[PDB]
Amino acid sequence: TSVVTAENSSASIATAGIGGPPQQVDQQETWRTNFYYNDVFTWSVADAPGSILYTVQHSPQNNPFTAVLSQMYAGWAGGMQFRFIVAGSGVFGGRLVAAVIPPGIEIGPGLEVRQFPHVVIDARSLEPVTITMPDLRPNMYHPTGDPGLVPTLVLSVYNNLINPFGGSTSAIQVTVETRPSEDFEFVMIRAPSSKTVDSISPAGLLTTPVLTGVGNDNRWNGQIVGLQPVPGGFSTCNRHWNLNGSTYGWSSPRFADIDHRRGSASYPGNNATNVLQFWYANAGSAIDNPISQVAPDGFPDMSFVPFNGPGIPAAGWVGFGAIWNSNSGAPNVTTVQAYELGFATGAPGNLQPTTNTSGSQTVAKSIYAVVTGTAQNPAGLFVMASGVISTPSANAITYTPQPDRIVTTPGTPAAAPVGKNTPIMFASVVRRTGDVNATAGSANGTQYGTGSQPLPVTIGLSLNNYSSALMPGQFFVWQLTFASGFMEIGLSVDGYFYAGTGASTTLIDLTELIDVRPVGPRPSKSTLVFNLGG
Amino acid sequence: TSVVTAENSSASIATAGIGGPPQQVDQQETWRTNFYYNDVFTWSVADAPGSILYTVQHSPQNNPFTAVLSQMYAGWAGGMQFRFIVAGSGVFGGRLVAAVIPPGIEIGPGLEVRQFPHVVIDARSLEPVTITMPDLRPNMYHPTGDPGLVPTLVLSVYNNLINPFGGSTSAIQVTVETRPSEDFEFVMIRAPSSKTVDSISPAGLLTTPVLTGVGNDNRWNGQIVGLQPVPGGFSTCNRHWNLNGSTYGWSSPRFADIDHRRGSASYPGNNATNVLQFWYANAGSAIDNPISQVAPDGFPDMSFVPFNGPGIPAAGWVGFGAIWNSNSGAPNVTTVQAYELGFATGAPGNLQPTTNTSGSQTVAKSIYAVVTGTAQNPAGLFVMASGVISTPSANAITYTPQPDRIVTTPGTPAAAPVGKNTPIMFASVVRRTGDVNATAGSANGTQYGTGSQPLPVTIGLSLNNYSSALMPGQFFVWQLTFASGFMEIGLSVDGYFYAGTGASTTLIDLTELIDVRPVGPRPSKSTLVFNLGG
Repeated sequence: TSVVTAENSSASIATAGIGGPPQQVDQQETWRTNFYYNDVFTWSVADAPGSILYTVQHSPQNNPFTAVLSQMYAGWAGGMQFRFIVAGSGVFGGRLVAAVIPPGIEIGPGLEVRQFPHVVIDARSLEPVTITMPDLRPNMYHPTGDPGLVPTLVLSVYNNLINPFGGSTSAIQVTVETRPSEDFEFVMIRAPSSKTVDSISPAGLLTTPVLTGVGNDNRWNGQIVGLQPVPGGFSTCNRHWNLNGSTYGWSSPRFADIDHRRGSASYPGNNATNVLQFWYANAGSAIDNPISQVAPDGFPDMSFVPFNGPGIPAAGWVGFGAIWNSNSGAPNVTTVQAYELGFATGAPGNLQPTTNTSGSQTVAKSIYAVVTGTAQNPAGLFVMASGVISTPSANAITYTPQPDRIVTTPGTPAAAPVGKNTPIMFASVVRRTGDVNATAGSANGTQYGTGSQPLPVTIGLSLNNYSSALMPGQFFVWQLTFASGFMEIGLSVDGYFYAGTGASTTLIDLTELIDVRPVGPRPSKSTLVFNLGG
Repeated sequence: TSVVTAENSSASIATAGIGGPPQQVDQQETWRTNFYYNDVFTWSVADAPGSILYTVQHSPQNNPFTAVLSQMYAGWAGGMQFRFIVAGSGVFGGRLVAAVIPPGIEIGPGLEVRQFPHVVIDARSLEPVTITMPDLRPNMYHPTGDPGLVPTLVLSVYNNLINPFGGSTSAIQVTVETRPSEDFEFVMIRAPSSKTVDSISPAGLLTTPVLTGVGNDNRWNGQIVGLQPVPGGFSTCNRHWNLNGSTYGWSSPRFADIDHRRGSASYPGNNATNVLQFWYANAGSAIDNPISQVAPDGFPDMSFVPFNGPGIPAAGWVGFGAIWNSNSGAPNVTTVQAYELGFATGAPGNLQPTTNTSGSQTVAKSIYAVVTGTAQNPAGLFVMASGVISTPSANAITYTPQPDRIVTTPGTPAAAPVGKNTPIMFASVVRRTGDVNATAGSANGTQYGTGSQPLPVTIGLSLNNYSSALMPGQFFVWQLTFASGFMEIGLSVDGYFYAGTGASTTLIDLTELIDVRPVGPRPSKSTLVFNLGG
């Protein structure tokens, strides 16, 4: 064996004695004499010479075993060693440059790595290329939590990636490995309860049983079994939290209850027998909801469809409800029915669907006959937030809702396909009024309801702040595993999920899915893979 | 480490003592023990065995750190070391030869590098091939500024590049690296204010914010946001400077004012109310302009379009102007209107557009009604050089001007596509009379006005002389960077800009552009790349 020391090892060990004697300094330990996986990144053919693919700062989170030792040590010093293992192919060509940028030099487009002291990494190289990162520091050690100025390691393109075949494969994965150098050390042992990295890197909020087991949608309390790409984009803001500690709308993520107190009621016809109860209140009159005034908590964020007579409306959002009077309200016994809720204009006359929340008014009209109908000005609804979809006959209409049917509040970040990546919409099997036995078997296709993000994602995203956990212009990429395929799934700053399906509207089943993995953040110029079982 | 000395190192150091003791001679310095980037060049498949790809003279500008040390030292001696890193591919084949030509042998087609002492560089080689250049000199050192006879290093084709796939990829980038040898030294320290290389190599005149920020066109004071290729060529000579210290035409590059003093005026109709003022003066009567007599400074260099009646003319060059009499002129109050300027023949009768400046006469006819119209023989215009384009309705006509509409003076160097490279025309968003709210959004496509070269290029090209900064038969190539692509952009001896788009007329947006880089000059047989996001 041969462990490479750094160029500054004599003064790295000596000045780090201000932390006491060096700790975990034993060169026969086999967490120090082996390279271990750190990161992976995509070098595509569309990258110019001089473009930066991989930047990382000198830190003990670069090695999986010095990041385990870092929670019991309040300080570190010494260099590190990096290995680069190109997947590549013998038909691929182009080089890379890896160099150690000193502190005080910022990393970006004007940085010219090719005139630093560097190493050259070919795309078709067998033996991996090793660079050594010295610990060039203006301090004597780096305290864990406020390490100060550290060297950066930058992987630029020396010669751009050429593929003589043409299209198809246009990306090469490069695997970074990390091993401590001879002069690495920890100092000043601390209790492990003290922590520095508190983001849940944003990796822990989506694990493997979220997609092949427990976990649900933002529109129904239904198990996620599909993900369906949509070209052009869509917008959802009800229970869709961004990476920061805020959201744009009502409906905190819990399927408990929708309860409103004020709102007038009416019914058509001169006879108060076997009619449809139709209830309205304007947007912005919900004083009881502490988040937003525009809608009560749990109101469905689609457009109301205009229907009349005894015909069942196509698609929508129906759920069993009740009508209660005010002044310490007892709900009326003879008014319990299915009610369809949404947004409309011009009640109770000509009803039109609405796209913007401002200038609208919330509606709730029954789809079934009720023997009694009230017309009192103080009235309210009592519906549960779990709902189904009403259809005239069983069949299979479409995935609901459409991207255009969803109402957005003013000031919502829209999903936009960047590159070949397109947004996705997590589907779930839901029951319908035309066929309550919507088991996933024969007798036509079952109905699918699509939402934006999973509910464990929303729950783990509500509490914590991720203002610096993911740099803008990137999305965090998981590595989903299937039986005969695998996908990369993004998560941008707006909370939306991305996939590299391109212009296709085919539902992909997470039936054979096994495991998801953390990788890190990857920028938007890198296309997520679509190597599936097709 | 192992630093290779030269074959003449014992007599290189000894005779360089006429400059005093050797300076910067310390072999542990890490600017001496590492290879650094010097140049890159394209070896395509269309290159014969014996053709020269890369020639460079022995000089301290070959290394980025001995070129920084050269401004504080008036003399150098000793060899150099060159490394060659082929991008290549395992499917590519063919060799190269690198040899050190002695002084007194000129470099060209009759030079036969294969029988010099040489090294062979394969297209598919992993480890880079190192040659050493000794300092074979008839002097004792080379003074910086007049170095005298130096050896040349010539990269010829040993076997021509073969690609078994066919077309697509037909070029391989080879990267030259440079490191000083053991006997390199500087002598006779000088003040750094003395300089030798004063060309702004012609690299510094176009930086990155010229294309993604400040910077403008030769026809309008508008921000450059497009570049549009044109097959067949075009000609522009108004504010288009060549690499030498001259230009062919009027209009020094500044959008200040166009002011003429002499020229007759006329108006149609027997009633002097609500008419169009039409003004003419011949070409060559502008005594006030010190550059050229044929047009006043700021006159638009297109052909006038013939229009009559109340109809708005299609395209053109309109700008708000005024008419003033002579003899210490006070401009007339009741004549301020939009005026369209250009070149026509046969005023004031049958007006025809003109292609040649000689045999023409400049015209200026209003497009809007003016309540007063004069007919006095001494009269002049007062228009500002910033202008818009007049259109009948909003829409999107075409990019203006067309290549055929531009008037050329006799003796103008025409842009001609050489190889697959074609000339480009930098577009800019300009306002129009049919739609003044031409923001780059919805409501049809905005109008684009195309010019030849940027205005910082013209300003940095006017003052200095580049008679030897760029050898003829080449163009200087920048490396433009985008988000998902990159281009090479040429600049030939006529000042025109080139790109490898081929026969395509698609506008390429510099919205995602990030940075431009210097590379050097590349000859016209090398095709500029077109690896874009498509």
